[PDB]
Amino acid sequence: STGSATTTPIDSLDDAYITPVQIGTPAQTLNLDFDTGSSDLWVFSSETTASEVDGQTIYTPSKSTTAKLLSGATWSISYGDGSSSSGDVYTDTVSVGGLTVTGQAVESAKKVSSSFTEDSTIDGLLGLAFSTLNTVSPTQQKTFFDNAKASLDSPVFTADLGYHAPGTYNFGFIDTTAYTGSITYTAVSTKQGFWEWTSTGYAVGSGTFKSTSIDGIADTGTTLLYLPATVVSAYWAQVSGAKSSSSVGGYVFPCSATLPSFTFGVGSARIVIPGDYIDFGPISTGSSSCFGGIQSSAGIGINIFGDVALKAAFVVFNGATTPTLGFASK
Repeated sequence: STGSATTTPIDSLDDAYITPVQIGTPAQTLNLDFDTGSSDLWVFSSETTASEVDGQTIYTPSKSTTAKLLSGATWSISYGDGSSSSGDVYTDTVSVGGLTVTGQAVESAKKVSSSFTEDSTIDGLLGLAFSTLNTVSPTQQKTFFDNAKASLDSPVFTADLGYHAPGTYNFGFIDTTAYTGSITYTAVSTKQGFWEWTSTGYAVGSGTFKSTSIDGIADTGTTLLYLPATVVSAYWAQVSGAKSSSSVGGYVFPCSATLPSFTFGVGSARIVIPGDYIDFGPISTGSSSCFGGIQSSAGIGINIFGDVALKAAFVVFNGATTPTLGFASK
């Protein structure tokens, strides 16, 4: 089997991407944030505290003939940005882009933090990291990809995120028309439950490539590119007036700037992030200070190849017995 679904930016900055997902019978379509940095499929629901719902579409298990309470199971998750959610669990039928999983754990939110409430466009998350990170207790549950895997033509999914445009998540096949040149594959460590890999270096603009190992995670659920302070300082030093602002929470730059590209290494291959992808616009409405799309990972504890990096590539998440990651230009 295969699936193919379009993913759409939630706003003009590509802060996140939503993908329609069919849950239950008859189908209830929710727009979920596909997140390769976590492993829970959770939704706003009829059980979510009413004051914490503001415009989201909810899953109502009582209206699904295929929903079953997973008795005794609860979940609770906290994300890198400080947001969180928690609740109980149903199993139900879940379909993405024509690919159907029966008996998928659908984690129903009883509580969500402010960031989720305030984002009316995201109806929940669909985790695509390794199932070892799944938070369901006392019986850990599998991700949608893990459940689908054996039925897929090939045990892979691909992320093809757009810059200020829709893109695609495919399951079970590699669309050879969606990228240019060849795909370069690189080793993955699953030790921390992430799609963790080691970049071979970087360049700033038209500068020379610096060969250096940068361990980090491919994370579709993180907006920005978070890299070591050394690398990030080297990037922003090429932008007149750029500075790190503790008051704002990272590097800012004059909105009048033309940003240089940033290149990262995948083996002997190179992925170029155009300068425009690194512009996250005014820090507040009407400001002439703009927020940078490359930020320091210092104090996160991990480097994160978030959407800024991933949207510059066609990315293969190969979930074969020995998983790997592939990157192609596009």
